[PDB]
Amino acid sequence: SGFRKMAFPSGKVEGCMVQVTCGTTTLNGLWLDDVVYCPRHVICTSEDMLNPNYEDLLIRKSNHNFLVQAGNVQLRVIGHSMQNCVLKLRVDTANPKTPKYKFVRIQPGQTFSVLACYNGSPSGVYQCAMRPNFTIKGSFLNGSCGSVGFNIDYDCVSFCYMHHMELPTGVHAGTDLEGNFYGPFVDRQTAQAAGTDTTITVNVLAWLYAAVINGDRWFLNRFTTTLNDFNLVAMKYNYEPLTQDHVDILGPLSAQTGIAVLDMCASLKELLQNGMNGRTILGSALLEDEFTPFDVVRQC
Amino acid sequence: SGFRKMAFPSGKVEGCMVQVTCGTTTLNGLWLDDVVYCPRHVICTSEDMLNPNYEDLLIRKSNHNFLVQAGNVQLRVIGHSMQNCVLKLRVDTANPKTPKYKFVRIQPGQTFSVLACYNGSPSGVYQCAMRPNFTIKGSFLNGSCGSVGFNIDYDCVSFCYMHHMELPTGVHAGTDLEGNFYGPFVDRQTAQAAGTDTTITVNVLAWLYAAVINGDRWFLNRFTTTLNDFNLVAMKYNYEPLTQDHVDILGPLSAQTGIAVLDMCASLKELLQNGMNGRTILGSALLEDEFTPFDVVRQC
Repeated sequence: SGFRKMAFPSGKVEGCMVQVTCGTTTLNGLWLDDVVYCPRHVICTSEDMLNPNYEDLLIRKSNHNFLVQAGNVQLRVIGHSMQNCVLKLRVDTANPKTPKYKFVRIQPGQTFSVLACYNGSPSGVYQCAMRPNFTIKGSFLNGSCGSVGFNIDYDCVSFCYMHHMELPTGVHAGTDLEGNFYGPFVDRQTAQAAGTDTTITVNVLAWLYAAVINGDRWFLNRFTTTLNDFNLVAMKYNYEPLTQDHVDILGPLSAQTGIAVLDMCASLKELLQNGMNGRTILGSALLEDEFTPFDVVRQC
Repeated sequence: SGFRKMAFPSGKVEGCMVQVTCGTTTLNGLWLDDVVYCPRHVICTSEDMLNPNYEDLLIRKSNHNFLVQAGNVQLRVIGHSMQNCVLKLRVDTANPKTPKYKFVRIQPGQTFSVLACYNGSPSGVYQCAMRPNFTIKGSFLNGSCGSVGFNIDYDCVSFCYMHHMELPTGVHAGTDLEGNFYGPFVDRQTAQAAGTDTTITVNVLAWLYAAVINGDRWFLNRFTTTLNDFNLVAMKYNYEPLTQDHVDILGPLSAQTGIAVLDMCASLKELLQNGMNGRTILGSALLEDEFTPFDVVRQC
């Protein structure tokens, strides 16, 4: 028992992280087979970032303008291509530690593990969720660009995020591994800001089920509610709408605990209306929304 | 920026985890050089656990009574020894992926990363702190015994924890890697329970500094306090005493932010006395005490 925000073991990803330098900019790259993936803004100067034309900037680079370092061994770049906001650097050596992998784009509300790296060297691993406004609340310092987010399934690493930038609110924005941004963000200097966010309701319910599985039951009640009547109170507190699909996904957790989904919804409605009253749930004094139903079943 | 509960990259430890079976019990072992370390209760039946004499139980075992599996490759056990509450199984093959490592015992209040494994297979990684009452609030299911806790320094893995048992409150107890329990717990079935816990004050102050470094300043005030006057209010709320050593350790964080330690203490005193008033600090609605001063400097 116990419930922790838990990341996937990172070893399979650590063996893919390399250092990529272009000019005076150094950041992280992902080395899979004979390709290294990194943010395309590695080719940019601070002056370019104001209004870059990446097609123009890249046609002016040579293979030798990219220094790739895998620990000690330097990787010879034998070609380069742009794919949306990611650069693909073909190197003359296939990474001998390439795991079985896939590039998967995730949905707002789903979680992934982030391996934060600097100069190609992994520093830490932590779990995040893709927010409804397509930002992530990560922990990233200067030099973290190119760090990746991933899930693991059996032996297969599903890469879903590459880090590109920090927004003015301190939240983070990036792309999938095909180079396509999450959300309406761009890799240039603009006034862009995160939109208004909402709470991931299905995740809050999953986490309340985790609490029950762990013997935390004080927030339960005998009342129930309809899906409609719940969603009227959800909207009022900036919660995402709950759908029948979400109810169905919560089925297994409902079965294991014997608490119907709309019964749990009645508990959540009271928690929203009365607050927590100096009590905690699974060690937190607020309603946690960065655990998916899968995360709960996996840990419990 | 951003602040997350962040574990060390686990790859170096994943390569050391193996499966150890004795009789009908299966759990995890740590494979370093030609030795596999695991909880000695692996040799126990449920009847033995009531009042085991481990010296007697082990003299009755042979090398062939221990099945060690490193992924597929089975490890031939060529000798065994007991070291306190850990069993040491000499195997005929030295782990080719043995990292540079040390066995270090930690203090209450310090943190470490836990690699939770099952059947020798890593499942997740998360950060924990050693509580003042020598328990940890982990996330462990049946079969997690033998999972290890560690810190990483440069290239050196400092192992500090092996998981042995769950206490009735759902918290966890284990040993250092020399087999010596943290706290007054034993590896047999008794009425043992965690003692009363306290909050790690120096860590709360470190985390308030993390908040300031990240632009969260609402809890600050212009008031100050003496160490003595702080510690009178600390005791009242079940906080550990703050010492001049703790003030000195917080020096760098005080310098980076320009906020004196006893100034931060005045803010903490007001937070304890008035509560948080529906506001959050670094995304939490309670005072977080599982980040050391080192953890803050490392992430910030």
